Amino acid sequence: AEVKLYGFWPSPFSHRIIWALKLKGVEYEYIEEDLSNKSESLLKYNPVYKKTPVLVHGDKPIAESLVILEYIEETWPENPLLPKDPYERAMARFWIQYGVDTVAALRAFYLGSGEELEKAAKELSECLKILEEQGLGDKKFFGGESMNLVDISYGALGYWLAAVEEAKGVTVLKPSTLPRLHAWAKNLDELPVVKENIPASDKMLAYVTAAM
Repeated sequence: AEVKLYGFWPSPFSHRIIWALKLKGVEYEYIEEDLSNKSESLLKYNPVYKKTPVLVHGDKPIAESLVILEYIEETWPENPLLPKDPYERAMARFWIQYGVDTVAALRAFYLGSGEELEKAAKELSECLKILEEQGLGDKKFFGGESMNLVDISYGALGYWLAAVEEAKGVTVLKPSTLPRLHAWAKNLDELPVVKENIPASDKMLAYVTAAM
């Protein structure tokens, strides 16, 4: 294995990299890290952040899921996950950067209780409406007719958010309020490259339930 991926099973940050590698057809060794007892390999390869995911290519480490994704795209350029046009590439990177705001809104929802949960749900819905209207639009994928790095970055809005929503008893990504984004997430969830490379729904639900 010339490519190694140090990951954490329930983490969308790790799943992102799995999906990219499989869309590129890159053969890799997956190594599961116990975040409570981090291996010497993980600490050696990611001294700055000491966390997963880390991609190691020819014993050279790349940390941070967004940086890893760009590395995969540049290193294996066939089956492109970014477009050719600089402006279109900038729009992909813009919506990936908006993912930082989205992660923050997801976090708040994930940690909310009571009236706080309600508020967090509302703010997450507002965040996703902007993503839907101004990012996805009427396209089947953020990548147009096929997946790009933006689709990969937001894939957790399907399986992962759905598990959090079930645990919380509050659904934010719903068909009546976000019909295009919901259809996008459902289609993505049904793609074999996604469905084969996420945890089973009951394990996913049990994990987010406990970590609450």
